[PDB]
Order: sequence, then structure tokens, then C-alpha cells
Amino acid sequence: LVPKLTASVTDGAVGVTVDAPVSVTAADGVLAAVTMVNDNGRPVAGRLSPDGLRWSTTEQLGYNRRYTLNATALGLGGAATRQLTFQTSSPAHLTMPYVMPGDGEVVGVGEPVAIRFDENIADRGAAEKAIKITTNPPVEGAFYWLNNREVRWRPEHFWKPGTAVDVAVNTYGVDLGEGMFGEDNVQTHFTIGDEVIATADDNTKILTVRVNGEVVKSMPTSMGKDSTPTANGIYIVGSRYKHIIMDSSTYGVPVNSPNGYRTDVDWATQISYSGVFVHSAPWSVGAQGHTNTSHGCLNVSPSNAQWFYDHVKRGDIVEVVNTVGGTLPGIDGLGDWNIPWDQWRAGNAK
Ligand SMILES: *Sc1cc(Cl)c(Cl)cc1C(=O)NCCO
Repeated sequence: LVPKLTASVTDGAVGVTVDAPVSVTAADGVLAAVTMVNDNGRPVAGRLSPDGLRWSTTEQLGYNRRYTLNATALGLGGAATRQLTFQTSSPAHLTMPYVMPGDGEVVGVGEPVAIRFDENIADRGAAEKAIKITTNPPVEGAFYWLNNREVRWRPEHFWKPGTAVDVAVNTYGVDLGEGMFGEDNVQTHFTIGDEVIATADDNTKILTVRVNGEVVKSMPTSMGKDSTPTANGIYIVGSRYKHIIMDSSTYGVPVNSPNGYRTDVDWATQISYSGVFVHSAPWSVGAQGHTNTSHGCLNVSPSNAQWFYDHVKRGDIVEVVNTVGGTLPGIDGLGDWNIPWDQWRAGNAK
């Protein structure tokens, strides 16, 4: 019985993807020698199994490299040697993924998994296939693309507090379309904290904060005036600022135009990419609880805005109801829950 060799690559292959290790296996014998070098002669790190049967690379293989693999097997039957050479994928472009929320964070019940690429993704299905989301307790979720670069994953309903979420973006070696390959892999983990839902009801002009179902704060508010109203819908809480300059040019609106503005405010909590915040508004305290005066943001008192800053976290929820506005776009960036579940579940990988 002459020993046989079985490699995970074929001699002469090209376009070999680097998303998996390269292996050599011996049958009816054992591996006496296995080496693999790149085109600069640099040895590739590997490991031989204690039983001598299975050898495998132990470091990532490179893009745009030619590798030469030599292997010898020995056995009572005799010996066998093979030499194999192959070339790995040569990307036309690289894209790097960025994942939110941050590793180890505790977030609110409305926080989606977010995978943002720094380039347009031509094969959204390949990107989705490369992303593994683990949930404990397990829950059904689905992917939906907000734009050509960023995909989101969430359940049908708000997360259950206490849920562990693990995200593995294994895009290295993956053809994401049109010669674009993943620049690296990413791996993050987060946990769902307490349920915090704040409701701004235009009929009362009160922003009511509920923690685990209990009213803990009631904030008089002034929202957008009729000509620049606050959109109804579900908003996800994002970033927090002790102070920030609100500049309309950020959104293509010249500061000196009718709806333009440039002002510094305190205690600002972001709730939409379109620039809606909860923030301190000393100048509208008389209107708070009575009339809408803003350009769309939720004006509250300095003390209530700081309380909001101190007690609300990324992924908590603000829901606005009964304004004269429309509904916040589902693809805003923090408007994901406004997409109906059936549409989100069906996705848009194309
Ligand atoms: S959030 C905000 C704060 C202030 Cl002080 C002004 Cl003048 C405008 C805005 C704003 O409208 N941002 C855009 C979202 O409507």
C-alpha cells in the first residue's frame, strides 16, 4: 500500500481564495515532511497533527501570492512526494468592514447589528453569507441594506434584555463582487441591557421616559414647528455629546438660508442621522409643553437634557407620535424599526 497524498489545493490552480487554510493529508502512511513557501521564499507557518496524518497552514495566506507546497509521505508500503504550485486571488480592490456596536458594549433593545464597508458592495449576498450572527437566547433576525455600503441585522421585535449577541464578519478572502475582496475579518460581541423607551407625544408636548415599563421622567418638550416638523416614528438612540455645534450646512442647508442655523448646544443625544437630537434649549423653556418652535429637534430643559444624556444609552428608543410630520425614513441610519418586518425580513440583497 503506497501512501497517498491529498491537498486542499490543485497543482496549477489560480484564483485560489485565502478564506480557508491549506491542508495536506496522508493515507496509508504518515507525513514525513511538509513545507510551503511564498514567491519570496518565505516559509509559511504550519502545524502537523500528532498522528502525522494532517498538516495545515496556521497563518493567513496572502492575496496576490504564488505558493509552492512540497510534501513527502512514508509508510511500510513505501514513499510518495508531491510538489504543487498555486496562485491566490488577486483583488482589483479591497474593502474593510466596520462593525457597530462596539465590542463588549451594553446597548438598548433597539440596537441593530451594523456592518459598514468602506466601498460599495456589488454582491450583497456574498457579504451576507460571510457574516455569522449568534444570539443567546436565539432569535430570528434578518439582513437589510440601508445603502450600497452598510447592512443591518435585527429581529422582528425589540431585543429581549439580557440577550448575548456575537458577530463574526469573515470577509477576508471573500470576493464581494467586481474584484472587490475583504481587507480583513472583524469579530465583536455585545449584550442587550435594560428596556428604555421614551415617547414624545405631540398631543401633550411631553417626552416620557419609561425604564422597564415604568415612567421615570416626564419632560416638557418643544418639537419642530409646522413648517419644519419632527417626523413621527421609531428612533434609535446613537451618540451623546456634552456640547456640540449644530450646523445646518452639515445637511446641505446653507446657514444663512431660511431654515439654516448654526448654534452651540448642551447635553445633546443623537436620535437620527438626519440630525434630530434631544438637547438643552434654554431659549424655548416657555414653549416646552405648549407649542412647537424648533427646526425638528426635541427641545427640553437643561436639567432634563442632562438627565437624558446621563440615563439613556446607545440603542435605547425614542418614539415620536402625533406630529404633523411624516414618518422617519427606514434607511435614515437610526430609523431601522420603521421598515415593516415583512419588507425587512425579505431583505434587498438583489
Ligand atoms: S438638533 C438642532 C438643534 C438646534 Cl439648536 C437647531 Cl437651531 C437645529 C437643530 C436641527 O434642526 N438639526 C436637524 C434636525 O432637524
